[PDB]
Amino acid sequence: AHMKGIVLAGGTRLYPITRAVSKQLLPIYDKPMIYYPLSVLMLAGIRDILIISTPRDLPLYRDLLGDGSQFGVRFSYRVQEEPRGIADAFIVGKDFIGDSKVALVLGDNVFYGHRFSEILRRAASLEDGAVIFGYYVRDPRPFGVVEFDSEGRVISIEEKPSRPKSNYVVPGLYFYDNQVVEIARRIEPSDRGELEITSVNEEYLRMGKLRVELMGRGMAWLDTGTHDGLLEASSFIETIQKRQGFYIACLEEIAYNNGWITREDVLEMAEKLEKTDYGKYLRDLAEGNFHG
Amino acid sequence: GAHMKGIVLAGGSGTRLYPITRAVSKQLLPIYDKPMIYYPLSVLMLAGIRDILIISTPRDLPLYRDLLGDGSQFGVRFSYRVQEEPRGIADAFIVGKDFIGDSKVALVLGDNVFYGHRFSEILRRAASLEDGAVIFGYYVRDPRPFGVVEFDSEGRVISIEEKPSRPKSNYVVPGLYFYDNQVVEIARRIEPSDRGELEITSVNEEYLRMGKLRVELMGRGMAWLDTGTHDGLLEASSFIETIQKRQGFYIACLEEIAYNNGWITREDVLEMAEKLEKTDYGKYLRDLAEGNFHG
Amino acid sequence: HMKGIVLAGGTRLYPITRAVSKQLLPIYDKPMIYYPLSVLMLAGIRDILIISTPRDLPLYRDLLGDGSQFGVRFSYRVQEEPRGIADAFIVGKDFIGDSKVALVLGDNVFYGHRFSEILRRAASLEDGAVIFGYYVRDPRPFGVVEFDSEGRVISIEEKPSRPKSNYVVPGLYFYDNQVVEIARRIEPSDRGELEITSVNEEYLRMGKLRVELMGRGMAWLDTGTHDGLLEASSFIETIQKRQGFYIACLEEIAYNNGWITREDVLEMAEKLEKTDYGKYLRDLAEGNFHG
Amino acid sequence: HMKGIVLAGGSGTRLYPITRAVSKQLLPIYDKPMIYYPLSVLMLAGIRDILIISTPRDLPLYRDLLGDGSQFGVRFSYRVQEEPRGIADAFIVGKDFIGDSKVALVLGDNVFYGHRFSEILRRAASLEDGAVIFGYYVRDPRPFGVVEFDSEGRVISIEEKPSRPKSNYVVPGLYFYDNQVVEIARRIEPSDRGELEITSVNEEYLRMGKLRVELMGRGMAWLDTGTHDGLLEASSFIETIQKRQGFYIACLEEIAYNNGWITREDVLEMAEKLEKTDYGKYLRDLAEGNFH
Ligand SMILES: Cc1cn([C@H]2C[C@H](O)[C@@H](COP(=O)(O)OP(=O)(O)O)O2)c(=O)[nH]c1=O
Ligand SMILES: Cc1cn([C@H]2C[C@H](O)[C@@H](COP(=O)(O)OP(=O)(O)O)O2)c(=O)[nH]c1=O
Ligand SMILES: Cc1cn([C@H]2C[C@H](O)[C@@H](COP(=O)(O)OP(=O)(O)O)O2)c(=O)[nH]c1=O
Ligand SMILES: Cc1cn([C@H]2C[C@H](O)[C@@H](COP(=O)(O)OP(=O)(O)O)O2)c(=O)[nH]c1=O
Ligand SMILES: Cc1cn([C@H]2C[C@H](O)[C@@H](COP(=O)(O)OP(=O)(O)O)O2)c(=O)[nH]c1=O
Ligand SMILES: Cc1cn([C@H]2C[C@H](O)[C@@H](COP(=O)(O)OP(=O)(O)O)O2)c(=O)[nH]c1=O
Ligand SMILES: Cc1cn([C@H]2C[C@H](O)[C@@H](COP(=O)(O)OP(=O)(O)O)O2)c(=O)[nH]c1=O
Ligand SMILES: Cc1cn([C@H]2C[C@H](O)[C@@H](COP(=O)(O)OP(=O)(O)O)O2)c(=O)[nH]c1=O
Ligand SMILES: [Cl-]
Ligand SMILES: [Cl-]
Ligand SMILES: [Cl-]
Ligand SMILES: [Cl-]
Ligand SMILES: [Cl-]
Repeated sequence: AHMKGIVLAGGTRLYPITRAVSKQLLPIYDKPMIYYPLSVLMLAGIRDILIISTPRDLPLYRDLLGDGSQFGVRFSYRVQEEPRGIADAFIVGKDFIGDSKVALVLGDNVFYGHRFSEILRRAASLEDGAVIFGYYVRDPRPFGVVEFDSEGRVISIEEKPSRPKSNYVVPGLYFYDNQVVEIARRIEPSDRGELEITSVNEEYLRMGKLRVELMGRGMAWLDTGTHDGLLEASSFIETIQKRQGFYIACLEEIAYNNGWITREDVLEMAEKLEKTDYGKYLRDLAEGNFHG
Repeated sequence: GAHMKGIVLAGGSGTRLYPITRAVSKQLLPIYDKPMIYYPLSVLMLAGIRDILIISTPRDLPLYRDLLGDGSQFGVRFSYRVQEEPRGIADAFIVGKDFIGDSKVALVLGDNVFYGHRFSEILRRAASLEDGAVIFGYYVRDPRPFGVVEFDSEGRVISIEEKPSRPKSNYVVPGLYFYDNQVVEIARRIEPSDRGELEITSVNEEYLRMGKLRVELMGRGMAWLDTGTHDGLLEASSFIETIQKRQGFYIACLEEIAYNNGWITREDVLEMAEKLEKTDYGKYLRDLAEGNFHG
Repeated sequence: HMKGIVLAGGTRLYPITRAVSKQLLPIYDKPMIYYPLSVLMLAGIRDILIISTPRDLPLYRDLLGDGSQFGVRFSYRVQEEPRGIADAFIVGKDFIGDSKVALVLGDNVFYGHRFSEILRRAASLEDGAVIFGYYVRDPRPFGVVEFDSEGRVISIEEKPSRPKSNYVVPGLYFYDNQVVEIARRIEPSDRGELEITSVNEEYLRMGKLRVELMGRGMAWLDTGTHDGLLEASSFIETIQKRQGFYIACLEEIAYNNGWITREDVLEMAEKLEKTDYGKYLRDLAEGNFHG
Repeated sequence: HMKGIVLAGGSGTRLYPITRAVSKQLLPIYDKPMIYYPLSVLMLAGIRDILIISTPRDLPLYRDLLGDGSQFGVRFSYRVQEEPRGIADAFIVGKDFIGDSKVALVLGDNVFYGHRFSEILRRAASLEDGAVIFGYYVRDPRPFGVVEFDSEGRVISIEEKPSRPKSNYVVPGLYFYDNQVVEIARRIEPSDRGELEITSVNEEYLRMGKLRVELMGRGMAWLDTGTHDGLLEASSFIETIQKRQGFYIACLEEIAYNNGWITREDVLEMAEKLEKTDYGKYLRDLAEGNFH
C-alpha cells in the first residue's frame, strides 16, 4: 500500500567544497540541499522515505533527519558502497520498496514554481507504468531530452542530442509502479559499468507505459552542480523567502499543513530553536501567520 | 468601444530611491537586463491588450517615447500623456479619459513586476470581465505592510484595508487593475484622500459598494518583486537573472510576446535581431526567429 | 588647482541603455557616475567638468547641478559623438585653461583599502603624467602596462597575446597642463579616434610617465555587462552592510574634506528624511560615534 | 618559529538547520570550505605548524579535508574539544602542541580580505613579546567587542557591546601571542557562562601594558559567516573579487607555492588531478606562470 519514496544522496566538479561535505548537505541559502527534494516527496504525499548515501555520509544524513517522526514521516537509510548508477537505487532499496509503488528523486534536485503540488499529486496517483518529468528550457542540448505526443505519452529520450526533438529535459524525479524493481534487476549495465535510470525508463517506454508531466514556463530547476549555480540558487531562495515570506522546503510546515503533526508538535520544535530564525518561523506557523 | 485598452502609469515617485531616481525615472531603472517598464508592459500584452497609453511626467515622457516609440515594433499602439502634477493613481483615468473613450481598460503601475507559472491564464480571465472591476491579491506570510484584500471563495471582495494591524487575509493588493467603462466617471467622483491624492483604493471601494468588485489570487510560487528599495531592486535583478539563466527564456521580452501573439512577423524579429547582432538581447531575438529548436 | 574631467558619453547593454545613459545606471544605491566622481573628490579635486551626449547631458545636470551641494563646482560640455577618449581634452580645452587635470571614465568603479593615499600622490604630480596599473590574473583583454621598480612606465600594449606584465590600464589618468597640446597633436586612428593611448605614449617617450599600482585586494568592477552590473551592485551592498560606510557618498567626502558644513549635511538629511540615504547623512552629522 | 591554531569546533544553533549535520567551518564560502579562509591568514603570516581543533564528531571530516598538511608544505595536527568551553581553552587543549613557541590563534569562521593585509599579518607575526590583536573599522561598533587604542597601537580598553563605544574599531577572531599565553590561560577564571574567555586573556596582557592592536581600515572586509544572509553575501563577495581581479582568495596551494613551501610540480600534479574542475584550472594557470 501507500507509495514510497527514495532520495538518492550519495555520489567532483565542486572540489574542494565536497571533499569533506556531502554535496546534498551543502546549504541552499538556509537549509541543507536535501530538504528540497525531500519537500517534493512530502508535497506528493509520501510519508515512508528511504535515504541512500555513502558510508561516510549516511550517518550525517541520520544526524540531520533522524527517524522522521518530527515530520510525521518515517525515514530509513541504506548505503550505496559505490555510485553504481541511478537505477542502483532500486537494487539497494529492493527490500524497502517491498510490493509498493515508489517515487525516486535525486538529492541534488531543487525545484520551485506556482502550481507544482497538483502536478506532483497527479504523478503520485499513477495506477501503473511510470511517470517522468519534462522541464521546459530554451536550449535542451546539455540534457537528457524527452519527446512526447500531445497526450503525454513518451516516444523517445535522447542524451544530449545536437538536434533535440523537444525543448523538455529530464530532471531527477521519477514515479514508478512496483515493476521497476525487477526491471532494474534485469537491465544491462552501460559499457562503463553502471545501472542507468535511462535504461529503466526506456523499458517502460518500449512497453508504451511511460507518461510525462511537464514543468513549464515559470517553473525553476536550479543548478546545484557548480559554484556559480549554488550561489545563484541560494540568492533565489533568499529573494522568494523575503518577498513572499514563506519558506521553501520547511519540512515541518509541509507536515503540519498535511495534518501529519500537531500544532503542539510545532510549538515544541519552535521552543527548542527559540533564538534562531528557523525557530521563529516555526513559532509563527503554530500561531497561524494570521490566516495561514 | 471594441477592445479593452491598457494604461501604464509611469510618473512621479517619492525620494525613497534617492539618489538613483534623481535623474532617472524609476520605471526606466534596469531590472537585470531590461528597463523596469518592460515588465508591466509584458503583462498588458500577455492579457492581449494592444492599445496602450503611457503616462509619465513632463520631464520623463520624452525618454519613455525614446524607448518605446509608437509601438509598431511590438505590433501595438503606444500613446503618451503627461501627468503634470502627481495627483494619485486614480488620476490616470482623468488624464486618460479621451484615450479610454467607451472602452474597458486595464491599468498597471509602471513599477510592478510579476512572474509565475500559469500567470497568463489569470490575466486572460481578468481581461475577459463583463462588468465591474477585477483586482489582484498576492499571497504573503505577513501582509501588514500593504493594502490587504478580503474576499469570499468565489473571489467577491469584502474589504480593502491599508496596513492593518489585524489583517483580514494574507493577500495584498498590487498595482494591476481591470475595469469596465464606468471607471472614468467613478474616478471623476471620488474625494481626495487625507494625503491629497485621488486614490485607486477609492475607485475600488466604489466598485466594492456597488457589489461589483472581484479579485484574482496570485498564490504560492508567484513572484511580485520589490522595486521600491535598493535591496529589493538588487534582489529583483538576481531573480530575473536566475530564471533566465536556468530556464533560458527571457522574462518580459516584448518582441517575443508580440511575435508569439501573431502581432509582428518573423521578418520583423529578424530585423530587430540584425540591428542588435553583437548583443545578448540581439542573439535571443535571432534564436527566437530560428525557433529555439522547438521553443 | 588641478581640475578634473569625467567622460560620461557613449550598446552591449541594450535595452537598459536605450533611454538611460550607461553612467546613470545604478550601482546598488547610487548612480554609476558617483563612483568615479568620488575618486576625483578623494584626490582633492573641486573643479569638475562632466562630458556626455546631447541626449544624456541634461540628465547629468539634473543629478549634479552646479556642485555647490558638495562644495565643488560642476561644468558641462557636450560631445556630439564618441570621437575617442583623448577628445575630452579637445572638448575640454577652455575648461582646462593652464591647469593640470585628472581624467576619469564615467563607467569606472574602483574600491580598495589605501586607495586615497595613491590618489593624493598621483594628484600631487609636479610634471609629466600618472596613470594606473590594475593587477589581474589574465591581462589579455586590456591595455597592458610595464614599469620598472621606480614606478617609471616603460611600455603599454593593447591586448597583447603575450603580455609583458599582469597590470592593466584602467580609465583614470592624471596630467600636467601639457596634455591639451599633446591631445591636439596626436594622430587620429584608422577610425578617426583620438586615443588616450596615443597621449600616454607621448609622456612615455619622454620618460615622464609614472604609474600608481592598484594591487591585489583592490577591485575594478565590471559595469559593462548585465551580470557585471548585478555583481557590482551586490558587492557594494555587502561592503556597505559589513563595514557600514557608504562607498562614494559624495556629501560625506565633501563634509570630511571640510568643503561643506555640518549644517549643510543636516539640511540635506532633512530633505531626505524617511530615506536610507537621508539617515546616513543624519548619522554623519551626528558623528557616527568616533567617526 | 611561531605556531598556529585554528579553533573550528562547536557553534550554536543560529544557522540551524545547515549546521545540524555539517560543521559550521566546513560550510562553503563560494568555492572553498570556510576554514580555508582563516587557514590562509596563518599561511600568509608565514606559519607552517598548525593545530586544528574541533569536536570529536567533526575532527575526522577536517582531517578528510586537510590531511597531514604536506600537500601545502605545512604540518597539520588535530586535537579534540568535546564542547565549546571558551576560546581561551584553545591554549589548554593545545598546550603540548604550543610548547615554548609563540602562537597565533584564529577562529575557523573568520574571513578577512583586503589590500595590504599581508604586511599587517607579517608585522603581528613578528612580535617580540606581549600580544597583538586586531581592530576592524565599522560605522557602528555597538554589536561587537570594541577596542580603544593609542597612536602607537597600545590597547587601552576592550568593551563588549558598549552603548557608548570608545572607538569605531571592533575585535575579530585573530590573535598573536608570545609564549606567556599558556600560563595566562591557565590562570584566568571561568566566566559567568562557564567559559574560558579569550577576552580574559587579552585583558591580562592589556593590564600589564603588553597588548597592541593592528588596524584593518576602510576598504578591508571582515565577512559575516554567522547568519544565512551573511554567508550568501560573503559568497557573492568572494565570487566578485575572484572574477574581477582573477586571483583566488584563500587558495592554500597558491600561498604555499609562492611562499616556496611546495614546488611548481607539486602544484601541477594537484592541478592535473583536478583538471576537469575550475579550481584545478586555476592551479594550472598559476604554475604555468599566469604570464607573470
Ligand atoms: C550515479 C549516482 C548518483 N547519485 C546521486 C548524486 C546526485 O545527488 C544525483 C545525480 O548525480 P549524477 O548523475 O552523478 O550527476 P549530478 O551530480 O549533475 O546530478 O544522484 C548517487 O547517490 N549515487 C549514484 O550512483
Ligand atoms: C505549500 C508549500 C509549497 N512549497 C513550494 C512547492 C512549489 O515549488 C511552490 C508553490 O506551492 P504549491 O504547493 O504548488 O502551491 P499552489 O498550488 O498554490 O501554487 O512552493 C514549499 O516549499 N512549501 C510548502 O509548504
Ligand atoms: C501616485 C502616483 C503614482 N504613479 C506611479 C509611480 C509608480 O510606477 C506607481 C506606484 O507609486 P506609489 O503609489 O508612489 O507607490 P510605490 O512606489 O510603492 O509603487 O504609480 C504615477 O505615475 N503617478 C501618481 O500620481
Ligand atoms: C509566454 C511568456 C510568458 N512570460 C511570463 C509570464 C509568466 O510570469 C511566466 C509564465 O508564462 P505563462 O504565459 O503564464 O505560461 P504558462 O501557462 O505555460 O506557465 O512567464 C514572459 O515573460 N514572456 C513570454 O513570452
Ligand atoms: C570612446 C568614448 C568613450 N566615452 C566614455 C564612455 C565610458 O564611460 C568610457 C569608456 O568608453 P569605452 O572604452 O568606449 O567603453 P567601455 O568602458 O564601456 O568598455 O568613456 C565617451 O564619453 N566618449 C567617447 O568617445
Ligand atoms: C574616506 C572614503 C573612502 N571611500 C572609498 C575609497 C576606497 O575605495 C575605500 C577605502 O578608503 P581610503 O580613503 O583609501 O581609506 P584608507 O586610506 O584608510 O585605506 O573607500 C569612499 O567611498 N568614501 C569615503 O568617504
Ligand atoms: C567558544 C568557542 C568557539 N569555537 C569556534 C566556533 C567558531 O569558529 C569560532 C567563534 O565562536 P563563537 O565565539 O561562539 O561565536 P561565532 O560563532 O558567532 O563566531 O570559534 C570553538 O571551536 N570552541 C569554543 O569553545
Ligand atoms: C598573495 C595572496 C593574498 N591573498 C589575500 C590576502 C589579502 O586579503 C589580499 C591582498 O593580498 P596581500 O598579500 O595583502 O597583497 P598586497 O600587499 O599586494 O595587497 O588577498 C590571498 O588570499 N592569497 C594570496 O596568495
Ligand atoms: Cl531518463
Ligand atoms: Cl480576521
Ligand atoms: Cl486598492
Ligand atoms: Cl593608455
Ligand atoms: Cl577580546
